[PDB]
Amino acid sequence: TSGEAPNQALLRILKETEFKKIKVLGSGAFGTVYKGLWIPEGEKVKIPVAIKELREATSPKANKEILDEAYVMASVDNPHVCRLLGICLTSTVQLITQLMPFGCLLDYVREHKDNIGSQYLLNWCVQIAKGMNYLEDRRLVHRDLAARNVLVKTPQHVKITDFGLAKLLGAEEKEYHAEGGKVPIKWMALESILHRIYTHQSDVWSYGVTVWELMTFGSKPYDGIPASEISSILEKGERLPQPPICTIDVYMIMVKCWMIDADSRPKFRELIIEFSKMARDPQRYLVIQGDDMDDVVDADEYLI
Ligand SMILES: COc1cc2ncnc3c2cc1OCCOCCOCCOc1ccc(Cl)cc1N3
Repeated sequence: TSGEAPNQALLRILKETEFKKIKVLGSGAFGTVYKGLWIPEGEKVKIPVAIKELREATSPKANKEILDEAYVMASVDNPHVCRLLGICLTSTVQLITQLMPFGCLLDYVREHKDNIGSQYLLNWCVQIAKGMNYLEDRRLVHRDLAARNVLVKTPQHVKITDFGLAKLLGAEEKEYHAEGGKVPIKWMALESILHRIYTHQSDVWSYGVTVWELMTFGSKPYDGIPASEISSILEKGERLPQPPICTIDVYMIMVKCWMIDADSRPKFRELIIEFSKMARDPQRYLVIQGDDMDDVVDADEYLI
């Protein structure tokens, strides 16, 4: 191959018979996420799943985006990345993925802030750095890393999801150039705002904002600031403030992800090392007051 490696991920087409929706987890304008049970026919297993369905197939552009997402989700495999189990084509395109029962990490930290200690926070930081580093290996720029897009399998185990903006860099490319469409401005590197240039180092900036979300127990970045005003305030030198529980050691890691020169920001592989060292003595780096279901198989244990 004159360039990249053949993507031999498998795309599993699942029968609608094989799974049963249980509850709505959430509805948007473009569709709904359900929780359900998948039961591969020949297997004596029931697998808890989230089922993400496009509301109405009457939007070829939409069907094209959700299939782009499924391509990406089908091609990743890492303990800290959400992988696609299969798709269902019935009338509405449905993505089937492993159910992450505690939901997204942003709502988790807001709901349980009075019971979240430094060990958890720094461990999450390690696990997200691991997921992102693995995506960097796969030459994949996420473009929407945020605490809303980290899911909670258990309080000890989180994974990166929402690959709807993710782009695959080529072997001869280093940057992605996008063209319109709503983008999460308050998580975007300055180069992404100004020139719509995206890089793994652009993702590192987003990682900085995501850590800041966690350390503030789900605070909104630049709360009350118009998204249009963000470009200018970031040029002037302004950054997110030091969260109360953060030592200078941790806040300085966050600030380095927000260096204007993108190459002098940390590598995800370095963020793994630094937070892992910190997670080894958590109270030195965060200061927090008070520190039939018989055939059910989690998806991480169903491997075909
Ligand atoms: C317990 O609540 C939930 C558990 C889930 N477990 C697995 N997957 C979920 C889940 C969604 C849940 O609540 C909906 C709110 O989510 C917050 C935003 O989500 C970002 C992206 O999420 C996805 C992206 C692609 C696919 Cl195929 C599926 C999901 N969603």
